[PDB]
Amino acid sequence: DVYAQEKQDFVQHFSQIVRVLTEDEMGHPEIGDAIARLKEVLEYNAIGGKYNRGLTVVVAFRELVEPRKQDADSLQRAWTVGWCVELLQAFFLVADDIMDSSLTRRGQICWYQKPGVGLDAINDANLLEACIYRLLKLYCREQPYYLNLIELFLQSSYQTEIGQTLDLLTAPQGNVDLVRFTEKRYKSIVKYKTAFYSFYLPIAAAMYMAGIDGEKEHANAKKILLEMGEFFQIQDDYLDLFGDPSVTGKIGTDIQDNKCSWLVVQCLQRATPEQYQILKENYGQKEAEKVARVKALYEELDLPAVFLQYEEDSYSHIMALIEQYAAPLPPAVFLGLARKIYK
Amino acid sequence: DVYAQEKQDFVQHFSQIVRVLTEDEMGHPEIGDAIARLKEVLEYNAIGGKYNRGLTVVVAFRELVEPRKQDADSLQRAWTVGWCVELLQAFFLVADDIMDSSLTRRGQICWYQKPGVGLDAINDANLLEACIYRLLKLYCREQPYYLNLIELFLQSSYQTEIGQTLDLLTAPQGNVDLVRFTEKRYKSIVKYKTAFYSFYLPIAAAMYMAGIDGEKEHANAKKILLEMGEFFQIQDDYLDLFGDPSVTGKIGTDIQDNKCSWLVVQCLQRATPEQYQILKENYGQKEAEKVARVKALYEELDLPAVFLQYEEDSYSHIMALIEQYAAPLPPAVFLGLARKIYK
Ligand SMILES: O=C(O)Cc1c(C(=O)O)[nH]c2c(Cl)cc(Cl)cc12
Ligand SMILES: O=C(O)Cc1c(C(=O)O)[nH]c2c(Cl)cc(Cl)cc12
Ligand SMILES: O=C(O)Cc1c(C(=O)O)[nH]c2c(Cl)cc(Cl)cc12
Ligand SMILES: O=C(O)Cc1c(C(=O)O)[nH]c2c(Cl)cc(Cl)cc12
Repeated sequence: DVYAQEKQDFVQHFSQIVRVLTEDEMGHPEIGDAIARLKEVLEYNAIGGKYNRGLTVVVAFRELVEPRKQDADSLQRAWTVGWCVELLQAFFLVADDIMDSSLTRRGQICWYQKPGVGLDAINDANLLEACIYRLLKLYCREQPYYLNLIELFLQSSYQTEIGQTLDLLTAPQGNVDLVRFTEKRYKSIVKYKTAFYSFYLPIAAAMYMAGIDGEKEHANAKKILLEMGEFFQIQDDYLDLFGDPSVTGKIGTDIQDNKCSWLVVQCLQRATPEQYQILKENYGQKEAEKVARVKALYEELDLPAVFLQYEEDSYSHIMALIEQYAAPLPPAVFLGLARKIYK
Repeated sequence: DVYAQEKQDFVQHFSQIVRVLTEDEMGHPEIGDAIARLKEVLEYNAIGGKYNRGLTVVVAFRELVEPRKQDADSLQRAWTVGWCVELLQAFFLVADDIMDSSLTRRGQICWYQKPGVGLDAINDANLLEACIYRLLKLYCREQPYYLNLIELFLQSSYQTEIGQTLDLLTAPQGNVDLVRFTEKRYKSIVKYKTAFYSFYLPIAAAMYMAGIDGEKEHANAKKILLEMGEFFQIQDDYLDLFGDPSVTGKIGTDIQDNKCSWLVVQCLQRATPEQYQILKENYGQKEAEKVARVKALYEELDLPAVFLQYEEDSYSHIMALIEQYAAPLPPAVFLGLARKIYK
């Protein structure tokens, strides 16, 4: 839709992004070799995903700014900020794949898993983060929302990191203590680790660029966006298992990874002492035979029906939030995103 | 001296720092467990060093600001910014110890080497970095140099990271290609990886807080400070081997670590085809028998005498730089630091 058509101008802008970032070496050939490594890090990790978060910034910017103030310069900045979001994303993914010892990402081998990279990816990840601020300075240094965007990107990083800490404490590599897999802990992890930077950040960035720096307007948008983010992750957890790999384009590994999935949280709320024991001896195992056992326990608890019920109640709640907190912003900004998330 | 006496008020301020950072959880008990982990990360990694960089900020601030504008509030901010520098330092050390697989740091076991930590330290390191900006916001949000400090900390991180990339490309874990151990590469690594954040950052921060935001004044201070930083690292490399472990409080491991030391760079410039071969078969080995062989080759090339000559020429050059670029700043600011570095 609005994404598929705008996606072209976005992905194609990457070339200028990479150029602008790897062009400070012109004045300092001494770090040329480092800049070449940086370019390789950018091309490998910032490219290959769906660019939903970055596109949201562009899309939201056009709906929040009058068609006359949408000069080529303003649009170039919108694309850049959208790419900054993707760079923040790349920063998290590269670091996260190392921390949980992942093998692949976006279909390809994890950056750190490439021969000659390994733990050096920790520094590569840090450089991705730094590029964010280099771009903001280069393209928005003179804009009146400059400081607001810097603070937004910083806060988003902190929240994500705080959420990552929480997740690491909740599901320690090895320990399958299902006791900490509570609903309040799950919602808190989703809020900090995913919702803030995935759904609030993009619209907030667009809002600031549109001149909407009101602290109240941001609180209202955030109210709506964090709820959308929570549903998004809950749906993602559901589809991870009960989803169709040919449609989703991915195979479920949440159970095997001992993840604090929404499904496992629900299963723990709707389970008899014996059912619990069944989960403890099958959760976090590679053996498909054990995995199928967990999935079997989920269906029996009618989780797929529970999710269906939650999805309808969730949608209603989002429409109410939009109808109540959208203004003075165009409801479409939120409706467009919602429609995209809810299947 | 000015450090030993001021060091008390600095280290003692840490308690407030930790308190202020782990107090946002009061409004969000949901992340309490994460905040507890953050506190543990701070206490373990930001404490235990010499605090030279952070103290430099405090020391330089008092010499750049009139005794009347040194109210309790201004001094508290100076201490905080000095701690932000230490936090940036902690961020680099934690990440660097993982990347080069170090065992100990500041006498104690490396954070990531502690049971239950491991690669999670990558996120811990990122949180240290984030605390920097949380503190600046909390203490300097209203100050007119707020944006300048944010940009300074960001640029310093980028430079350090770019310098880290260079170092990683120069001495790949395993590859002992002595061909890339050139003087120009060594100086470039020192400049980016160490000098900028170690010697320019601290005084620059003080300068901005004192209202000295002149782009020319910063370029002049940087001119002096990067030269001091280069000598510092060259001296550090020299002492790493020819230093007295009881006085330095550390044992040399540069040769064993295949580091791009200043000594090895000099040895490569003053060596016969046969001497080179001797270095290639003994550099980067744990065997003390091989290490002693390298050290033996250094003395024979009279490197200790070369360093002595360089140290005197270096000192003269620094005094000339100070006499030429210090103004309008108090020469003492630079003289004090220099005296501290040159033994
Ligand atoms: O891109 C992703 O990581 C997941 C994802 C999907 C999706 O998987 O269809 N869709 C998204 C939308 Cl509409 C918005 C945002 Cl902010 C993220 C996503
Ligand atoms: O679990 C992991 O982190 C490693 C891993 C990845 C992957 O990393 O892409 N993919 C997996 C799949 Cl499809 C199935 C199983 Cl049973 C394990 C994995
Ligand atoms: O603290 C360190 O890492 C090394 C170090 C030493 C020293 O080792 O004596 N002295 C320093 C001085 Cl005076 C200034 C700065 Cl900025 C760093 C150092
Ligand atoms: O080289 C390393 O990175 C590990 C290491 C550390 C350390 O990590 O503290 N310290 C060492 C010493 Cl004192 C001697 C040797 Cl032969 C190796 C090491």
